[PDB]
Amino acid sequence: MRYRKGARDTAFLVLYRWDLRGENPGELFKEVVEEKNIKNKDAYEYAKKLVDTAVRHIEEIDSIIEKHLKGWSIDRLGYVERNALRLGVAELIFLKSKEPGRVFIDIVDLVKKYADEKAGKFVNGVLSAIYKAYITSS
Amino acid sequence: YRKGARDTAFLVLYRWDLRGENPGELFKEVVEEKNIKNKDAYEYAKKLVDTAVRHIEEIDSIIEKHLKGWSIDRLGYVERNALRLGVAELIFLKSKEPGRVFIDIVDLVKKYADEKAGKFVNGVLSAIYKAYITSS
Amino acid sequence: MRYRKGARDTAFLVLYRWDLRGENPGELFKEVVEEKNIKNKDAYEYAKKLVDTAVRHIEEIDSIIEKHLKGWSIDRLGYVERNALRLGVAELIFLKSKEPGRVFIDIVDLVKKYADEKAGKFVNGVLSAIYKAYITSS
Amino acid sequence: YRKGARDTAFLVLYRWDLRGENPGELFKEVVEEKNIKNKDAYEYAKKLVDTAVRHIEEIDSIIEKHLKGWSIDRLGYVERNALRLGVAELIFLKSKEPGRVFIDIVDLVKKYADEKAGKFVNGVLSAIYKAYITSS
Amino acid sequence: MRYRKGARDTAFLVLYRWDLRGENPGELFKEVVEEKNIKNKDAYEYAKKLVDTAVRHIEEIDSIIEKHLKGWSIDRLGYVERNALRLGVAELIFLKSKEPGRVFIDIVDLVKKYADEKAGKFVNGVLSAIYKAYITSS
Amino acid sequence: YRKGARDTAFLVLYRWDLRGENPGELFKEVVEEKNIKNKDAYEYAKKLVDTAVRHIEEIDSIIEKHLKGWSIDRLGYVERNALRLGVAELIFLKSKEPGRVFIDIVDLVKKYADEKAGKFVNGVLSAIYKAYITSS
Amino acid sequence: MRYRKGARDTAFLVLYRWDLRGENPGELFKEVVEEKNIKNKDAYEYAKKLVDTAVRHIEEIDSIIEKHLKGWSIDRLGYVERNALRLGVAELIFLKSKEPGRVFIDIVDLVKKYADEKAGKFVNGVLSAIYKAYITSS
Amino acid sequence: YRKGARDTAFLVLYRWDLRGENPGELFKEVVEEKNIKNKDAYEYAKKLVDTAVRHIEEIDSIIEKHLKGWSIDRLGYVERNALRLGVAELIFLKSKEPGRVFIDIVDLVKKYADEKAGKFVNGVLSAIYKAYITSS
RNA sequence: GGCUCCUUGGCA
RNA sequence: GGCUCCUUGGCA
RNA sequence: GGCUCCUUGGCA
RNA sequence: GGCUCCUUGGCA
RNA sequence: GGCUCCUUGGCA
RNA sequence: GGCUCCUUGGCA
RNA sequence: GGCUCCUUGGCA
RNA sequence: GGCUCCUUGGCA
RNA sequence: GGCUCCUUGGCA
RNA sequence: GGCUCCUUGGCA
RNA sequence: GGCUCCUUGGCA
RNA sequence: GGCUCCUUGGCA
RNA sequence: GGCUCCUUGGCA
RNA sequence: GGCUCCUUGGCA
RNA sequence: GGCUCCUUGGCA
RNA sequence: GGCUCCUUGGCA
RNA sequence: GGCUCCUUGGCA
RNA sequence: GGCUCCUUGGCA
RNA sequence: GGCUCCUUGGCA
RNA sequence: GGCUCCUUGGCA
Repeated sequence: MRYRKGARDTAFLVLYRWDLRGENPGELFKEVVEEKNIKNKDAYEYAKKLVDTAVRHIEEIDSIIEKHLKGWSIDRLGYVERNALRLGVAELIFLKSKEPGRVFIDIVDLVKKYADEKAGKFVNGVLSAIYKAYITSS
Repeated sequence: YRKGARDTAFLVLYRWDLRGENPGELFKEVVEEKNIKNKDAYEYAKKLVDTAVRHIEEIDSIIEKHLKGWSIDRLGYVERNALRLGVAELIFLKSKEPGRVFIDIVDLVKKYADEKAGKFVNGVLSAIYKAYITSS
Repeated sequence: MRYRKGARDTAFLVLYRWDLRGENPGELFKEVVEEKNIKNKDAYEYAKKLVDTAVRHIEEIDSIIEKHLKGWSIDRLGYVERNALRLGVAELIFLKSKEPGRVFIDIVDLVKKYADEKAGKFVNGVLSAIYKAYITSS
Repeated sequence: YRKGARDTAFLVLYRWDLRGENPGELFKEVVEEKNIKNKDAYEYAKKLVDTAVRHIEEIDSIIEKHLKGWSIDRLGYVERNALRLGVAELIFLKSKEPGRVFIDIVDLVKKYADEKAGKFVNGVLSAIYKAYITSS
Repeated sequence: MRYRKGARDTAFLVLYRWDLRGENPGELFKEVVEEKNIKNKDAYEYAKKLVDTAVRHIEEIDSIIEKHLKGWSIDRLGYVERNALRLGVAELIFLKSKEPGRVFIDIVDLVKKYADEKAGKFVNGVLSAIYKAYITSS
Repeated sequence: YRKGARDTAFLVLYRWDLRGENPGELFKEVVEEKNIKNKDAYEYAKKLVDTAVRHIEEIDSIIEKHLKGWSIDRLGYVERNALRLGVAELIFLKSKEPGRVFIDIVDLVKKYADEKAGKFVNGVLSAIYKAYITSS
Repeated sequence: MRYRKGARDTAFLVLYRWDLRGENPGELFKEVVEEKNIKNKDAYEYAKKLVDTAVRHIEEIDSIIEKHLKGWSIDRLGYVERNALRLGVAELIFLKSKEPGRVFIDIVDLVKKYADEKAGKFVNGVLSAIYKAYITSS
Repeated sequence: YRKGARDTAFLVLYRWDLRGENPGELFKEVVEEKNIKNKDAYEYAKKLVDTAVRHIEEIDSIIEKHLKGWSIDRLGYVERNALRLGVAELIFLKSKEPGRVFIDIVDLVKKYADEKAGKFVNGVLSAIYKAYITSS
């Protein structure tokens, strides 16, 4: 239902700081949850599942997105762009979201919010290409 | 352009006193998070953090002297680090705009804590500066 | 025999419309006969005799029923109640029906049919009182 | 509650066009015969009859125009009077429920005459209304 | 017959206000009857009998319901819940309703209406337990 | 959130002027009956009732002055108490949203009585407020 | 949008030096652009179009302004006044500016800046008369 | 009034050495651009330019001698022409205010180029003048 | 050198 | 060593 | 970037 | 979204 | 909802 | 038509 | 007879 | 009527 | 109308 | 305009 | 001193 | 000080 | 002292 | 909570 | 509940 | 020969 | 055909 | 799509 | 954005 | 920018 957006925001913060600060994912999860004053169970558990599905499988995801960068190493992107793409790939593919378009909207929203419009368009294009590659992979 | 630099430096010093890691990496992190564009803000904030880190023990002594008997370790991270930054710029960088420094610092205190801590930091800073004037 | 009920129905319609519409009794008789598709001679002639015995003697009848209304003017009743009482008095008294109870049953039936149950009980009571007054001159 | 009112009004108009007496007395007669209980049915039917009687000649003209050349006097009493009522309510009372008016009227035609007259009255009424739409 | 529901509603209002406002039961009965525009005799008299059977016997009833609250004092419930339970016990037990299920339906309906769903479920459970205790008192 | 508070206060004042019991208990009763959830509505309505009860005689005087010669005791409970509440909030609480107060009050009058009383209360309230503007 | 003022300044320099130094318009354009450190494309192209529209049509313009000098030969004016009037006529008439008043403000500003107040008033009056003559063909 | 005349003359000589056109026309252009009002400034600057143009080759020789082996064609236009003007006024016009000439010239060098060229021109000019003193 | 001041050059 | 006003030019 | 005025759309 | 409002309903 | 009075269907 | 119910319709 | 909620539409 | 979010262009 | 900004000059 | 530090003038 | 016309700073 | 204004800090 | 827009978070 | 769209049932 | 309707009845 | 009411079922 | 009450889940 | 709401921030 | 009250600047 | 002053600079 509705908790999904908040869960995605939390997960994005956790991944962003995990990449940037190199701190433990669980500890950063505690930090983000405490500072955001998260209470409701669904959002908490969904965010935890998102973060866990992002951390486990991280390299597979990195490879997946690095395939669509046209030979460009993933460190050549922005922190926001990169991590948001990671979360997006995790949710869309690894958890097989039944609401792909919704995930697109929310993710792109997060990218616009934390970075800017152009980053949003970039992430949108890349992730769209990735999902187009995924859906017809079967 | 100095205000944002002061906010930066404050956050960096805060994370240093909290986590305990290397100030440079923390600086990189804070800079990355707030998206610092302007060059002067970067340079300035960096100079602030460096100045604070080099003189840190002397700064702590100067602050503790005006704490009215308190141990500096017992202050809140916000008050303590804001006082650190304030003393750093006012004394060791010899800021030619002390009033503005007081402004920015106290405002920072009121942002990340209650105004109750704001007037306190203002008072301690005032005492420290008044002592610094008659020092030399 | 059997034609009596139909004759009574026809006569009742004729009287009801005579009182209500103020139209000529003979013309209304033609109307009712034509619209009911009456054919059989006995019913036709019996209905005609009923209507004629109702029209001639009408005021005498009105007085008779008005005696049993306990001072109440006859216009204070319903059209159905009034006219049915008129027909009933005509048949019972003026033609001296040899089948009084039968006339009662049929008349009360007509009253229930064209108005309602309570009107039927009312007409029944009134007409019964009238006939009780009529039979004992002895 | 409108249906019974329409049946009432139809019977009244019919007896008016037939006998030729005063519409009010006829209305009283019809009301007495069918035993009208509800107030709204009475009021409504009365308004219908009044509206029809006031505008009667104009109504006859409007109807006759769509008769395809026929004289309105040559129509059956049922068809003619039902058309009268229909035109009265649809046009002069500006009914906001035209479809329902068509329904009730045509049904009335099918009750007191064959459906053969029903489709006819439906057609004439449809033509009249379609003309009324583009009138103003 | 049908007047029972209305009677129960009236009685419930009277009890609710009797408990809340502390005003005289008869006066409040007059108030509720006047404001609801109650006319029909059966509803009036039935409501009066319900209220009277509720007021007289009130403490006995209170004890009865307080037995099933598992040691919980009756003032710990809501006004609606409490008073509706009082009326329910009065009707089911003291007047020995021959239509227990009907009383259940109507009472629970009143509880849902004046409070909420959960209050309805609560009252339902409690009253059901009470009636289960009553029927096998034989 | 103010509207429900005004309805509350109105009902409370009404029951006070009617029964004559203690306003606090009546307030508890009304609050219990309407199931007030929100805190601000409770607090507000309570402040309204208190303000009205404290200043009640002065309020009655102010209202009676604009009644055009009538005795305030001769007004309907609805009109009288609604005027009481209106004057209380508009004058003694110095409401910064007078138009909205007029709205809510007049609406309350139209709910528990005819609109005929509504325009009247609106007029009296308008006169009172216009007088209050030029008072100080 | 905003580039217009800068374009007008550049054009004015080019015309002033074209009249004074007699050097090639394109070369002087290169000089002014290089020395002003002009980069943004809109300003560059707009200035180029202004200069080109001034050079081509130059004699027509000269005649136009010479009509409003009341028989006075155009060489009797100042360099600033003359050339600014040329640019003004070019922009207002030949390019048909949709922002005439704006052009007036900027041109008069340039005249005040490079010469003095009185020159500004003079140019203002003359150019205003010219535009008044231009706008009314009917 | 001499300073502006020197700036004028410098610009004129510069444009001469750059473009290669006739010094008189260039003088007219520069005078027109800077809006020279005062008569003495005009006359003076004109005398400076004329004196420089007449003696130009001798001036170039004198300058080149003190260049420490450099070709005069390899100097920046600013340094070269400022030196030209300086030598012209100091030597051929026999200025009675040499210090002031040094001032104005060096300042002109610092305006249209970096001070790095300023000290250089000052040095060369000093050498040239010191040589001129012992010449006769 | 004890007063009131003014113009002005270089310079952190 | 720190500013004021303003001009031109580059971008949010 | 911030404020504000229209204007072409999709709106709440 | 959201007030006044001339009009027709829907649910209870 | 609540209130006033009358039908229909079906079950005893 | 003695009398209970279920589901609906219309109604001041 | 009197309420709660809500939809469409006519006008500012 | 008042309030407002975006979007296509042009302004203070 | 404003503000910041990457550059270069005139005035105090 | 302030201002740090060396100057040059010159007025009552 | 006197005379002709233009700046700068600061105060209303 | 009589006009047109702009930037901006603290504050109920 | 009363708002606008928006972000996050808790619930109907 | 309000509107609305499907969907699994019991329905009127 | 509730219209059209191809079909079979029931009651009167 | 023609009406009132009502049940089941075929189709939108 | 149109209207509608609840209920199991998923949406704007 | 909306509204209210228990919390905390950015913009005007 | 409004706004109460003390300010600082600065433009024609 | 309406208009008064104070102190200076340059100038036929």
